[PDB]
Amino acid sequence: GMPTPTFLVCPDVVKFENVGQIAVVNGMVYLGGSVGIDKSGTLHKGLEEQTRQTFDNIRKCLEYANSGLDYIVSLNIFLSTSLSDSEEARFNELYREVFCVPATRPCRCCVRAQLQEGLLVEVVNVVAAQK
Amino acid sequence: TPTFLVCPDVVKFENVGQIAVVNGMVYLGGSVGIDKSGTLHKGLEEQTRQTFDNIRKCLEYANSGLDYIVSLNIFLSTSLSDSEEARFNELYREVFCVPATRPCRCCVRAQLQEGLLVEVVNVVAAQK
Amino acid sequence: TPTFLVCPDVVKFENVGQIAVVNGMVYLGGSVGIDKSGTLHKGLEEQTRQTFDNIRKCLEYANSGLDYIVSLNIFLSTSLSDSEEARFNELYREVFCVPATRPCRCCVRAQLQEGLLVEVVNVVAAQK
Repeated sequence: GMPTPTFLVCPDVVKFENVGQIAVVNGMVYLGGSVGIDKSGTLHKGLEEQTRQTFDNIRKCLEYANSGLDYIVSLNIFLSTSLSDSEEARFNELYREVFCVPATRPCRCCVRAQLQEGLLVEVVNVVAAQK
Repeated sequence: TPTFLVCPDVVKFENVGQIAVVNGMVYLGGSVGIDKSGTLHKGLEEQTRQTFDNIRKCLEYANSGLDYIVSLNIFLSTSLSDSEEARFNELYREVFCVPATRPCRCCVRAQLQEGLLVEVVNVVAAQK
Repeated sequence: TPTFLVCPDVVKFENVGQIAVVNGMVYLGGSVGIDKSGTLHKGLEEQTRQTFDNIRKCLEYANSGLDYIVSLNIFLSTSLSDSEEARFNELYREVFCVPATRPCRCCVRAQLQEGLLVEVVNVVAAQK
């Protein structure tokens, strides 16, 4: 028999009806899309606060799933098509505060897309190893 | 070297590997609302149902299934209205009807190839 | 923690892990038509060829190769015409010239960073 994937919900991170928050399979963790919404369901104001909240959500989910930010292998970034050059640059400044070791930064891509209402940034396809 | 499969009952695109099996995991190429004969169905409803039928058949051909999907990505056409996006999600919940085991997902708008209203990509699933 | 590698013959971007190896699988950061010196090539063909050359070099550096790719995603610039997208796919079939082993693929238009006509992301490959 083969092992089942397991689906988890970190109680300190917002959970969306249509979206698996965390999946674990064969020592690997996958996350559903993460956005700058706190546990109370409040979307934070501006690129910076949405970015900080997004990576806080990711950190909490990964640690809940026996992983962590330093175990992320790959992730994708969707920035809103509405963002200015300064907002995109600020995102990357904040990104480097989350992943502070240049040598071990995870695989990344980043493109502009039309996100759901109010969203300035979304981080998707987070793949991480378990501890 | 990775094993590539083609389910005979699902459309196969020239440039696109349909199914890959690697170390008990199944990966799929992009899926759209085109049936076995190569006919693109009209409208979001029919395209959505056909897309997930394609995914289901591909996964079952590799002894996986919808219930063993860990993650997927959705691209909806930029042309879709809010009500169309809402309708997509209603249909999505009819495919994944067990709330607790819904796969990781993300959903954004994109400029898709001609005629396409929805595309589901990066489907990753475990073998049963 | 997972092993991150840098192939010294391929450009590395400040914010971007170039190569990650985990449990006999290789993941790549986004690849674009920029050479080792950091020069973005002019035109779709040269950017396309450079992008897949970068991918080839990274995979071979990580005990893998183009023939071990399981899945990848393509983002083409929204500025590209239909004829240019067709040209990209011709070039794609030159690189992946064995039809049966072409990796899982999806391809959509997106607004890429300055100057970029094509970007290949989410490359996942098995190790030898």
